[PDB]
Amino acid sequence: HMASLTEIEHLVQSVCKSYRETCQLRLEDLLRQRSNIFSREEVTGYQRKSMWEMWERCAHHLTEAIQYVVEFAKRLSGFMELCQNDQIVLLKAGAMEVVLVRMCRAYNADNRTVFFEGKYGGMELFRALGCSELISSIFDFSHSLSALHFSEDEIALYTALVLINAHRPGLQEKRKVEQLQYNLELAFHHHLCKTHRQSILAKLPPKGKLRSLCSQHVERLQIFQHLHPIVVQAAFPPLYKELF
Ligand SMILES: CN(C)C(=O)c1ccc2c(c1)c(Oc1c(Cl)cccc1C(F)(F)F)nn2-c1ccc(C(=O)O)cc1
Repeated sequence: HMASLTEIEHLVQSVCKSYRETCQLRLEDLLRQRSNIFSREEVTGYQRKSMWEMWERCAHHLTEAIQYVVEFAKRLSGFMELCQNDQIVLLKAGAMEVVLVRMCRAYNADNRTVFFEGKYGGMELFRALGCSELISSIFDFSHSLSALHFSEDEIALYTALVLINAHRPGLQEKRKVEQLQYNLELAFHHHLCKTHRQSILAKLPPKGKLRSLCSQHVERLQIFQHLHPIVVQAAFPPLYKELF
């Protein structure tokens, strides 16, 4: 009739562990390297690469980032304990939204640059892709998320919830997911209360804004994959087979 703290704390620690063990670079690396910016002629060299050459670097970086999120989902309590159809559903709808959220770590809102291939640069680095609106939309959204000053525990718990969402169309075991969700919600709210950050709940990006930016992103990557497929060693082949 009253909440159990030890279980909640165990869940928080476990999510935050899985998150740490499934990030490309640690937040410390990205933050120190902030002063390491692309020179004007390094910029130039990227701008003079062909559309398809930039696409394959970007697509590879993006696919690897989806793989890391797949890994994160497999390590979450109960996810592996859940039917294959449901796992695919959660990941098909969710993994790229998590990737887009993770980006805020690599983004510096001070000079509006991101870390790409060892150094920081603005959106002009990607000019050969001819994806101006989309890239600026991505930058805008990272800039929005930056103004929240997430900790890594916050990103961990929040991206866990972006993924574990019982409203995704086509789930079978819906009640199991609701339960994993509610537990994640108690874990997140607990942690935020501990750190005096509860007031960020109401400031999180509206759900519709994450969805739209993801739809736009994915629509674009699909056209590019049709026009110039990159070749991928699938880590979750039944998920992969549903999109490629
Ligand atoms: C559709 N959507 C809303 C998602 O959240 C979602 C989920 C998984 C995605 C992708 C997107 C996705 O996007 C890509 C990437 Cl990263 C690179 C080239 C093409 C695409 C895609 F065509 F949009 F699917 N790969 N991709 C992916 C990458 C690798 C594996 C694998 O190794 O098993 C599986 C899926």
